[PDB]
Amino acid sequence: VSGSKKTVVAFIVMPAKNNSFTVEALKGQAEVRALENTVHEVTTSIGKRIFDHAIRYPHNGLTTELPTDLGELLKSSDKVMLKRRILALRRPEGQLPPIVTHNMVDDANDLILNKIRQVQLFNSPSDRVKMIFHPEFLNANNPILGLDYDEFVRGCHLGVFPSYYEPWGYTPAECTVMGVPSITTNVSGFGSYMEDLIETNQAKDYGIYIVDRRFKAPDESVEQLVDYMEEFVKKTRRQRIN
Amino acid sequence: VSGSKKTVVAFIVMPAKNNSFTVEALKGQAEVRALENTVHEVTTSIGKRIFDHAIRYPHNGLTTELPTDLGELLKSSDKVMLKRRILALRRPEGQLPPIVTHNMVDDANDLILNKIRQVQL
Amino acid sequence: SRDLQNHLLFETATEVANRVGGIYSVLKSKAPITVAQYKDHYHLIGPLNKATYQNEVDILDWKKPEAFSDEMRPVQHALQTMESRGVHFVYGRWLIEGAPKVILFDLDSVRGYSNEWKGDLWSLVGIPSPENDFETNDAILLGYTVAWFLGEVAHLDSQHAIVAHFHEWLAGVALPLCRKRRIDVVTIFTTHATLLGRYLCASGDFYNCLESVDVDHEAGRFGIYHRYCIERAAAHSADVFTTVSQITAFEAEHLLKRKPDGILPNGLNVIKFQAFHEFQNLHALKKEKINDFVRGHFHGCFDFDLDNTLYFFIAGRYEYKNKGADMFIEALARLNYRLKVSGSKKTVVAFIVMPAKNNSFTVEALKGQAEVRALENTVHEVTTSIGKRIFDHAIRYPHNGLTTELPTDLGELLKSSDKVMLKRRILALRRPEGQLPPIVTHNMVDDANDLILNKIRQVQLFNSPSDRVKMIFHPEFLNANNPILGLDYDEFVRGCHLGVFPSYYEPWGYTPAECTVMGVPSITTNVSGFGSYMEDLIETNQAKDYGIYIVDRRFKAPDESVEQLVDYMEEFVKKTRRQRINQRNATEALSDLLDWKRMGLEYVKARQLALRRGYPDQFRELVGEELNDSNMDALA
Ligand SMILES: O=c1ccn([C@@H]2O[C@H](COP(=O)(O)O)[C@@H](O)[C@H]2O)c(=O)[nH]1
Ligand SMILES: O=c1ccn([C@@H]2O[C@H](COP(=O)(O)O)[C@@H](O)[C@H]2O)c(=O)[nH]1
Ligand SMILES: O=P(O)(O)OC[C@H]1O[C@H](O)[C@H](O)[C@@H](O)[C@@H]1O
Ligand SMILES: [Ba+2]
Ligand SMILES: [Ba+2]
Repeated sequence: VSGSKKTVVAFIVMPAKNNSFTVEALKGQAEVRALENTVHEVTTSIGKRIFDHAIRYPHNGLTTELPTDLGELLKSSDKVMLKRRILALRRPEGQLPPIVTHNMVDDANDLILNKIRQVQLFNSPSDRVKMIFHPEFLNANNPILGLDYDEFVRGCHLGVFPSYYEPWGYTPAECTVMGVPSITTNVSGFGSYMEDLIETNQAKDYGIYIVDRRFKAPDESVEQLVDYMEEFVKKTRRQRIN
Repeated sequence: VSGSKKTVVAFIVMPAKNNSFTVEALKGQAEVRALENTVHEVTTSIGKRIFDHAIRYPHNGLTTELPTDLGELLKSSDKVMLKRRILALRRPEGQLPPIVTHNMVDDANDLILNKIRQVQL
Repeated sequence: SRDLQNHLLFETATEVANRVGGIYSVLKSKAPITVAQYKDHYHLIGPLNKATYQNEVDILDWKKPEAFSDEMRPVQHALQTMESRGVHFVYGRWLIEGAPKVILFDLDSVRGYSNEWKGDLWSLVGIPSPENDFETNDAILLGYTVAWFLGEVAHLDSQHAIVAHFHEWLAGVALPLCRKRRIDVVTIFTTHATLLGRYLCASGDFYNCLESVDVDHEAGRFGIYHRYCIERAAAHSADVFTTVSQITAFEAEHLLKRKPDGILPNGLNVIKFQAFHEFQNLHALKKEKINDFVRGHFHGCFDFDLDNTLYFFIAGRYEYKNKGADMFIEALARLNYRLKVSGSKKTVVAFIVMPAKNNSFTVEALKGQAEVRALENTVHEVTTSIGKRIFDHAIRYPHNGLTTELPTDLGELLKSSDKVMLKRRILALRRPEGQLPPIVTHNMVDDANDLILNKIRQVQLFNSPSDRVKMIFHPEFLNANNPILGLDYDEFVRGCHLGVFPSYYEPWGYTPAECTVMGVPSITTNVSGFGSYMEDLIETNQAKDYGIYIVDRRFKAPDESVEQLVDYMEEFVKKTRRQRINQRNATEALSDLLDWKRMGLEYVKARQLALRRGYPDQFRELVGEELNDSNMDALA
């Protein structure tokens, strides 16, 4: 609606019975690797040629200090192999970037997945919000995403843990310690404790977003949460950092 | 005379009383390295740019699979560096490259030099 | 009659399309901030540099009807009025950020009028002019051409109120001509130094007795009377009179005999970062390169640990006394004793970057960095063999009788070949018995007579292993094209820890100012332009926590100044990394105060107090009343 150019990848890290990773997410990553490797070879070839031109100038009728036409740097067998890499990257007609990383055991009756489909966030070029459900605890040995949970946390921009029953919740707290801003509910123990210690409108400048899940309807809550989420998506880099 | 395009570089490795390498020769090799290195910083940016184009095509309106204008790959901050490198390499007006890599002790009497000098190589 | 709101601005100095001094860079960085306000109401004026202007100036067609708008037509007519006299001049734009619009008068197309004007000044003001002085002649020619210009515009344009800013005694010839000819513009004069101030400091006690010096006797003593006259006139003839700093403002009152209305401090075009803390990361990176250099320079004499070494620099024009190298080298010799006495575990490399007559780097320097490269390469070759071997052990375990997960014994990873080449490498580093890491990186034209090398010798700093203070003198401006320390000056400064500029005559000095902007702490003096300005904005014990150390060179014996400087250096050395980091963040905060985006409001207060004295009523009409007259700070 607002015509925003931002995007939001949104991750779900929760353990669910599974048979390890999908051959799609594994093959995918491997194919992106092959491309980088190839880009390295091709930039090495460029380097030789850039460098040679640079050394030989002005001699042998070179008129410019630098190459000016990309055909001097990029060649036949270069473009040939590079395209092969782009080819093996492209996915089947109208096939769309999954919402699971793993082969679920009971994908049919899975609440998270069933909810996503019900909301129809299937990751389409037009969707400004993407969904990736990782049904496994994060460990830096996992072949598609080699991060330990906490490392990942450091990497993310915002932590959304809109709880109903959560007597403390280390999750939003850990998050706060790694200096990541979080959305938590006033019915979560942590959220409760933080709601008290600072005035509520202030706590938004401290990345502590408390949603009212108590003195508000289960559809006023959801709106307050989007009021938060969308406020965050408005912030600049300068603002995100500070 | 035969208008050959070939070249012979001819070494003479024979000990003689010297004062180590000339500041020349030494500068020489260092300036060529600053180029070598910079050209690697650059190729690396280019690497990013090729990779990004290659990753997203056909989307965002990339009609060619690979970049086509050199300009898509080479920013002026790149150019400006490589241009500085190339200036550092430029010999003074009319100074040809040296017949010797050392400060000789008795340069004016050296049998070999005086001989190269005589045949004007 | 004339509108003070929509008003024009005309800035004039010598240093316009040509770099002739410190003035050049002030105007250059200021354009961005001024053009953003005036847009095309702002015009700069200077002499046409026949040689180098072809590069600097974006030459434009001033004849077009599009070349201006409607309200900016008075210029169009007044420019052709000069072409209707045969006066050649180049118009267009300066190829710098903010793209300011320039009028650069060719003084060749006005040369014949000299003998008429040279006498005219001798009768109108009373200024003698020996014509051997290529420079005073070129100043008069400018003064008059500019007056002949500004007079013809104040007549043509009657809507805008016109303001004329003049920088230095060279471009201030036209200022008494704005008084006696009584043109209807407002004039400001800014002097960046005093002609007397320079010459008096060349031999000598300046700051204690310039209250009691005969202004007329000294100018004739140095043969700089004919020059001093144009400066003296210019200071009084102008509505507003200003220097760049407090300490200069004080000396201009006694040597140019008039109190300044205020201060126009030298701001900078501060480059800013998305991340505030990028400057911290930047340091990290640059320091790594200084290290790279330092290893090369102490090769085979490497006893100290870098992760516990503090770079210190001095830098700028070679003016041994004025810049205070003498105090820097003295103090350093002292600090070295202290550190030895106090049994400190720290070291201090102290660079000195001042251009001197040299025949380029020494074979030593080169070989040094050449060898450290070869080591580095061989090391790298060795570690991939190791890598091959660690990896294989990793992937084989527990098979083939590997009891441990990883290798346990180095002999598994290092082989004979690896050990041999490494050892050969280290031998290349190792230096002749009792040779010491040099105090200099270049072959000097006159090493015996060099002042800096004398001093370093006299205090016996030779980078002996037992000295806590080492000294390197790089007698040449930095530059990323360097073989040995390939950095641009600014990149160096970031990478440092403490700039140390104990000046004795410095009207301003951007050297410590740039320093702070990059987030590096600096020692300076209460007699420095910037130094005095800084002891003004902060309480002194407060200022130390902002990385600004001010040495009193004004109410103290030179020896005590020296001792106080040692103190600051000692105070700093003792800091922990946490503390050093914090204080660097602190000093960066100060950055904004030295920005044109703030030092530039002072050029606003100076401009409006010129629009206060020139048309005293129309301003009293516009604001509602008249405000205090005798100050720049009293007006706003
Ligand atoms: O991939 C993960 C995700 C979470 N946790 C940890 O497991 C706990 C689960 O959160 P909760 O169920 O206690 O809220 C948290 O404290 C968090 O630190 C992990 O070790 N790995
Ligand atoms: O290696 C250097 C040292 C200084 N400077 C610059 O030259 C000027 C000399 O200092 P000063 O004499 O103007 O104080 C300073 O503005 C400084 O930025 C350089 O460009 N390179
Ligand atoms: O040079 P020093 O004062 O020891 O500063 C050392 C510090 O430099 C910067 O702040 C870097 O970002 C830090 O990683 C490093 O610890
Ligand atoms: Ba305006
Ligand atoms: Ba004060």
